[PDB]
Amino acid sequence: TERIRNVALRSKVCPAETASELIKHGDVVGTSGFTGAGYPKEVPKALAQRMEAAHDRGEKYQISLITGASTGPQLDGELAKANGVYFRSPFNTDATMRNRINAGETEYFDNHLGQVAGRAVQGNYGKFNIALVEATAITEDGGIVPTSSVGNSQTFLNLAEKVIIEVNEWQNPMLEGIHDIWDGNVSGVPTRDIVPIVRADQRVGGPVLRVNPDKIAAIVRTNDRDRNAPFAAPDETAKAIAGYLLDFFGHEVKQNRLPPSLLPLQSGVGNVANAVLEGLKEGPFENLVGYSEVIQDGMLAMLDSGRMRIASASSFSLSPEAAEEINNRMDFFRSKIILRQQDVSNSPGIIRRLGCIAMNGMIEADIYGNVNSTRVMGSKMMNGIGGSGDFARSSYLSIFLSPSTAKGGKISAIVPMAAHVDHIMQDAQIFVTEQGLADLRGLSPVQRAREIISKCAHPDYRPMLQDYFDRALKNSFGKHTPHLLTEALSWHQRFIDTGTMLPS
Amino acid sequence: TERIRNVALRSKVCPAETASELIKHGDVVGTSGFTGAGYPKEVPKALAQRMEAAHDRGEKYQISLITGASTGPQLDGELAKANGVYFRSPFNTDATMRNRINAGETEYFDNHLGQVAGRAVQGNYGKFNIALVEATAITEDGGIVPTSSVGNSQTFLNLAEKVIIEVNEWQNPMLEGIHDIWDGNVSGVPTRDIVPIVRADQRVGGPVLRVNPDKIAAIVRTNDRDRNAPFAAPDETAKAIAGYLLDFFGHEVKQNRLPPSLLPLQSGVGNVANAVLEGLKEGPFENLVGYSEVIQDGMLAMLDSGRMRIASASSFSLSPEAAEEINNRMDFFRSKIILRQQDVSNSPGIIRRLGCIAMNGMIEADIYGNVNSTRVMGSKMMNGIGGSGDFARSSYLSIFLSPSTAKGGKISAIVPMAAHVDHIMQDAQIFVTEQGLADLRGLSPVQRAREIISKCAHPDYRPMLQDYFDRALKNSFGKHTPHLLTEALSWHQRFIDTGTMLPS
Ligand SMILES: CC(C)(COP(=O)(O)OP(=O)(O)OC[C@H]1O[C@@H](n2cnc3c(N)ncnc32)[C@H](O)[C@@H]1OP(=O)(O)O)[C@@H](O)C(=O)NCCC(=O)NCCS
Ligand SMILES: CC(C)(COP(=O)(O)OP(=O)(O)OC[C@H]1O[C@@H](n2cnc3c(N)ncnc32)[C@H](O)[C@@H]1OP(=O)(O)O)[C@@H](O)C(=O)NCCC(=O)NCCS
Ligand SMILES: [Cl-]
Ligand SMILES: [Cl-]
Ligand SMILES: [Cl-]
Ligand SMILES: [Cl-]
Repeated sequence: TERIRNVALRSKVCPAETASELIKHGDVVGTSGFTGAGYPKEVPKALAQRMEAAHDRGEKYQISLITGASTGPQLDGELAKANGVYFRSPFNTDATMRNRINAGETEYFDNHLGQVAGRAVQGNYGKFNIALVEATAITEDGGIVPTSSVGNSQTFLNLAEKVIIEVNEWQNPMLEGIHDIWDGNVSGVPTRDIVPIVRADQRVGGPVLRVNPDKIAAIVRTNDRDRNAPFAAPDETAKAIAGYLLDFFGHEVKQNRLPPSLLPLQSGVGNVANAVLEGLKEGPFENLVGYSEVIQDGMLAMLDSGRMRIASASSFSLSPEAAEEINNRMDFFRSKIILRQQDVSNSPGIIRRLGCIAMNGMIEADIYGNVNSTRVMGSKMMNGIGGSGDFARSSYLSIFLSPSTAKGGKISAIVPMAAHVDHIMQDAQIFVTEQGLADLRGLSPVQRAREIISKCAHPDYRPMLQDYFDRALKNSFGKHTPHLLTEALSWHQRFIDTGTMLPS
Repeated sequence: TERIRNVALRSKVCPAETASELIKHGDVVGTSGFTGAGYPKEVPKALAQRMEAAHDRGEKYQISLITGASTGPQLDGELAKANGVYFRSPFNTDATMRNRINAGETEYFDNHLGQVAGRAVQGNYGKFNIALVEATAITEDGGIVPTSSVGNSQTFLNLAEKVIIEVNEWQNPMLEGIHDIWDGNVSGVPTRDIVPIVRADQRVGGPVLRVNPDKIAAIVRTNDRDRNAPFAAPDETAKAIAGYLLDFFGHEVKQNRLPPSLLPLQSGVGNVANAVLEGLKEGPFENLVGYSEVIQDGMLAMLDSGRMRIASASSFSLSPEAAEEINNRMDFFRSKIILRQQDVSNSPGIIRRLGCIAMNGMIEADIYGNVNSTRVMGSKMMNGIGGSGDFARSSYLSIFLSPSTAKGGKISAIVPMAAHVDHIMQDAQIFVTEQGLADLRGLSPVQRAREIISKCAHPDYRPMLQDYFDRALKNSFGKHTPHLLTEALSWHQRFIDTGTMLPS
């Protein structure tokens, strides 16, 4: 069944190699792609090959690459190998690209995900020369049907001088209808429009990205696969964390601080997230609702079981198994899922209005409950802040969850001072590890420290943490947030020097 | 003429001392008061004396004090002198209260100002025993007309078990009508109402605070002045900063990145703020609009001249001469100013929608442009984060302005690593000192550092900053945000140990 239903736009079909030639050295390129879903695949590959060849000849050939969020080996991977990206934003998870970033070979800034569209329109990244977007189909009307994510695609389409569409036959035609694209002013020139969303399941727009066809310079027929999440079940540590949170949710409900169906939930990806979602699947809270960035295995299962009514997101992040399931039952799931532009899914105005519960991971937290989401030892990028700040600050409740240790016990997730800060004390109310849960609402910093140390820290590290805090209370410059500046970052340096935070 | 226009409530008038007897040890007390304006005065003084008396007899007497933001000598001052406050939130500028906080004698948490009402309703502060609110008048139907600020007063009235009103005849009767109080769900239980503000000059509510008269336990007739702080006359450092900033606005206009009337402006108070307001007054930009936390002297000047068309705020913050000016012309200024609940003035949804330009001060920034607004050496509280987070993250443009040094040259305002972080890199785009202006838009951390070091740091400290940076780039665990953890906080320790950050 022909995917390009606009007859005239079929004349714009050309090979991936020829399309890649439209991209010039120095260009700013905006692409689809979010949580490894719906990023362009073939043009980037071709571009990378031509970039390597050019380099060998002595011709500079790099681009600035702005995405929705993370992509995959075909985009981030290949361009990184070719050393073809001089600047990248706002979120990467490709190892090759991560290495370029951490070597200082590619410049990187991890903007709040919900702000990217607005900053792009304001001109922060420069003029967009190209928008390269993956499509499931093109409608008779010239509408562009997105694939497994929406991300920033509508904005990039608006901004770009020229547009390249990759129509990918690998993607399920039945995705058509699942997306909700608003034509209102969310991220454009002030004064912006009021975004009329008052319920997580409320659609406000249409199923297609809009673009002036005069701007489409090439359409490339492709056939390649998105990246998948791993099929891996939560361990005992994740389950313990999930148990503490579920008990908390229960107590809140019983105290009437949460409705029996809780509030719209924002969850992440990974073992902890999956344990929480697995817990909620069999939990006592009915008619749950999701207002998140991503649809993962967990949320799929609850939508399946009926324990969750609807789920809003910008993207998918599914195991091969889960992907097989949804593709077989797309007509069922399409009625349960809304995929939104990321500047809507991640809108602080909407998140606060709906009263979302934010549940996020972290690298580390200090004893006062400042959170590092990004930079190991304060300098080595992991993934990026992503939407954790959009949600943490705007949510009804901001919860951070993590194993109390990393690297086989050689690193403590609770430290005297975070080597880098992404979420300040004000943006984190609840902490959970396999050791217990710390409820920090209404507490001063010294009060926070007492809860975090006593409830959350691993027994191997707790006495060391208490010792730091007790000595700081005694000798710190001020006593409002006591620190010993000579040792605040010493555990981190000790890891660097010896490979462990534990004394020898 | 009579300020209490509802006859029934006149029966609840009583002496300040007697009213203060309603407040018991351990009570949570919510009061009016924001930037030195509109806080209760006589009841707190009476309370303080009774506390001191109890203490002398070995009897405990302390309260939890929750406010709009800063108060004055009659409130924060007296109670702190009496050691009568066990917990304080969210924002203080009184020097005695500051000492209690930094000595560990008063527990303190500086919540984001826009969030305080919401967290209070969620119960983070506990159950409110008392609301203590200053009024201009009481209307025929028992509405409470606020005075020189709105702050959190409507929310404290809703929550408190008992209410005490201070009717202050020092306050101008023609303040009635200047306030806009909404009965919509801004900070209550989700789902919240949409706050329909699409223009800075838009009113959405009415002129009075509402309260069940059955809750009013006392009314005190008073006559006492707000804290009208002396006008901070711009110095050459401030004039230079304003000069760089205004030059910057000028360039943005000519490149069509701002309209000729700029965008809604949020500014603070003091030296630099005053210099900026004077520059706008003399500047080329017409039809300016203020959407801020406070109205200051310089704003009044533009409203008078017609350079500014409207000013939205939660509070006044005026010198004696400005206070007298508006008092003789309250009818004129009443038409040009809207005072709002602080959960509306500081609403991220609205700030972003309007596209405000945020201009804020700081203690320090590190070379990567993370900002500390609160904690000296990381441990000693100054004032509090206030609304800087509300505005910085939500704004169209986030600007931080400061002298490049402090303590007469002995401290650098630009450092290797900030001792405490209030505003992450993502929340700060422009830095201005008397040395120059750093435009960070679209830059990676390393690129930010190169701009901050060259444009903003003081010549006394630039070489030291550059040497830290150079060696970090060579040795740091990762090269994305290079640091040397052995010396990142060493300048702060040097200051603690020697009284200067410069070496010997
Ligand atoms: C913080 C974050 C990296 C943790 O991921 P996670 O999978 O949930 O946690 P994990 O325990 O599995 O650890 C992930 C990696 O970080 C490393 N890590 C975690 N904590 C660490 C620490 N304190 N020190 C050093 N490394 C650490 C782990 O070693 C692991 O790396 P590895 O693959 O080499 O073993 C992740 O949540 C993230 O990138 N956050 C930012 C984006 C975001 O929050 N978006 C919001 C919704 S998705
Ligand atoms: C950060 C802040 C304290 C700066 O104040 P400012 O008026 O701009 O400039 P100042 O230099 O006069 O700061 C005042 C004090 O901070 C001290 N200070 C400033 N920078 C310092 C530094 N790097 N190290 C140590 N002390 C410093 C000054 O010495 C001064 O001390 P003092 O009160 O004993 O005289 C102030 O902006 C603030 O409290 N910010 C938080 C709230 C806010 O931004 N809300 C939004 C609208 S106001
Ligand atoms: Cl909105
Ligand atoms: Cl709180
Ligand atoms: Cl709103
Ligand atoms: Cl940016």
